[PDB]
Amino acid sequence: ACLSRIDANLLQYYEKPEPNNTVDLYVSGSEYSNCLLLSNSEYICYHFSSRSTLLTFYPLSDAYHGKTINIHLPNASMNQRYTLTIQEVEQQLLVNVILKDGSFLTLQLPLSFLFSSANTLNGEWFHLQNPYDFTVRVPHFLFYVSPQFSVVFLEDGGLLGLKKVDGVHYEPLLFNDNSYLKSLTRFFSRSSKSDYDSVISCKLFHERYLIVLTQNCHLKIWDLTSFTLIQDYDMVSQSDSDPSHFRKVEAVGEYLSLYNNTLVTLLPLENGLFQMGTLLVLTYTFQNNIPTNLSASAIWSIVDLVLTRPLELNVEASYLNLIVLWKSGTASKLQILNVNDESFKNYEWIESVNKSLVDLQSEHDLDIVTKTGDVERGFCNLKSRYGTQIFERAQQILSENKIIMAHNEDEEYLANLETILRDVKTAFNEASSITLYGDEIILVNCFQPYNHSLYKLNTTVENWFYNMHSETDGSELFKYLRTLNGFASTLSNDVLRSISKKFLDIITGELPDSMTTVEKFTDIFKNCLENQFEITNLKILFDELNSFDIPVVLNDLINNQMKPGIFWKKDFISAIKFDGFTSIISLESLHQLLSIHYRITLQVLLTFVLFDLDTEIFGQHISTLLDLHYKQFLLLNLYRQDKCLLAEVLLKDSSEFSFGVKFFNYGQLIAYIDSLNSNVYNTENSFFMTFFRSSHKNIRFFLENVECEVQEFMFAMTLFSFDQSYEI
Repeated sequence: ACLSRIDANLLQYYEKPEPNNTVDLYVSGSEYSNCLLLSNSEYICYHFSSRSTLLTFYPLSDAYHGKTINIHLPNASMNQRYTLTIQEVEQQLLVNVILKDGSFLTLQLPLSFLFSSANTLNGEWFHLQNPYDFTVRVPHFLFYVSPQFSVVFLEDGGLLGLKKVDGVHYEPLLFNDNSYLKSLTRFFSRSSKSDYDSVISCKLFHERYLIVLTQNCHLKIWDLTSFTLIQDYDMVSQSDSDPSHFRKVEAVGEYLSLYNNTLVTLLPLENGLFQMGTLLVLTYTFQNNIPTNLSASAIWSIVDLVLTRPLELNVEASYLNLIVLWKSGTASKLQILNVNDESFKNYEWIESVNKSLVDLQSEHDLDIVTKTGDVERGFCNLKSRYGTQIFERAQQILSENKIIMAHNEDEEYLANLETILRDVKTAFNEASSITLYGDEIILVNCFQPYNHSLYKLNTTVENWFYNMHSETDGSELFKYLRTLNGFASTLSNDVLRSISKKFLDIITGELPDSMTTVEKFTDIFKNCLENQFEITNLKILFDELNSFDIPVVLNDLINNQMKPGIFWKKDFISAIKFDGFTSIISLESLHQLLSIHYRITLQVLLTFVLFDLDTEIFGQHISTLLDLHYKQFLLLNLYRQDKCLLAEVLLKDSSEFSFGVKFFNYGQLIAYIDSLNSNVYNTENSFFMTFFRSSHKNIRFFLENVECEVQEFMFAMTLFSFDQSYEI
């Protein structure tokens, strides 16, 4: 797994789970969603509701303050989003929709209006029209070709053309079709409800050629200059012709995408065949069938795929990259197929983590930082973790099902909240489509508006974290970390927390500066670790530990991997305007990085308290580690205490980047996150304490912690906002 999941709820920083500026247009979103890039470098998001009666638009980078527009439809489209198109013509979002009754609706939404303050729209923003009689021959798939031309596909198998004459009116330009004549055979009827070989996927090539995939996996190719069938390939007769079962595709889906002149097709054989040939003159020419790597019966469905230029992966041998998004219920799966050479015979499947760190930690009880105790403490914890949209949706689902909080301390209630919050989140996050943000950034758009998931290329350390129980090989540092985790994972959360606390105490002076390091470690051991682990695992750890050249591995970990770089500014595109998307993606990414750092740092420190490692030789490292652990803890604490505030103080930290950042590739993003890491490990503390004062409970830990004349007064005013305060 070379990628990780960063979840972004665009409204997370704000209390209102809905933008104040919402406008409802009416014509006389949890079933489809996508992003589209416009002339102004902005991304517009859209959602088509469950019923296909509501279309919703909102600006990716300004979801809260920007305008979301709800367009209400008189009736549903004939066949969901498959009978809907959206393209930017000339400074306008042109939206066409064949509705159930047969009407062909046109929407014209000025680009200005999408980014304006206005709650009104002038002029003819919609046109109804009846060009063909769809009562007899029902269509199911609408494909945009040009501002004036686009074709319609029918359930019975026929294609209709639709040519725009003036600006509004459309007329049927029919294609020659003799496919129907197979009716003459005893094996097909015109009247039969089966037998239809309708189009399930379609792409436009070089403006002229229209490549269609049928339910029987035929690739037919139509020349729009001729309006004639040029090609007809049977995709299946190439590989092992299974007489047992080829699943004729029973719905429109994303079964092919082309890049330059290459073309991948998804054929169903246990839901596992990516054919890919080349187009050239028109001729399609096979190269190879690349199966899938999927088990647990193979019960994943394609959501979206996107063939594109290669990524920066751990294998330089690359020619093309296919991004693939599977789904199985509300669980998703993102993979990248890397093809090595121009022969499509050498390739490699690259997997990713399909749950975010925050979620994994919550599921697997690996969260040491989140404050425990009170029932309302858990309330703040969950509220802050999930965001208002989800938290309130969950509290909505509770009262509907008649689950009502008995008293302040109803633990039986909170228990229920945990589950509903998790489910609501999971639902909201159901995957719908892929967007290539920037040049190469893999973005997934979810069923619930304002919910997106970015898939982020892992750094070295992140790869180690996300592949402990895997990496066959690995460097010395990896093996070392794996063995440290091998021991630390046997300890319980309470023990680990008490140890973390003690490491804070060394910095705070609660473990007096008067003590020697050996004495503080002895204190820690006796109070926290003695009798709290299996001696067998200690022996295992000691043995494994003796294979490593510790000073070298620790050197590489501290001075290369974890302690980030001095920058001479390495182009983190300065944002002119606040970009809420990059803001939350940055903060979540930072949080993942520092959480991983935290766990590593704590495991190493642990090894320093357990074994007789010369407290003088490693004195530097130990103090660096205790310095780093501490900073880690602080940040992570602030993160779950008040994300909005953390973001605000962390972006008003960098002067030239006060408003935010833009990143168009994975290198720029990684470099920015690292940059913030540097900020954390190195003026910040003061700016943030100041902004804060102008998170009450945390600053106690962090006025006992982070304070250790100025710190004294801070402790006073903080402890006042009483005996301790007055005394100090």
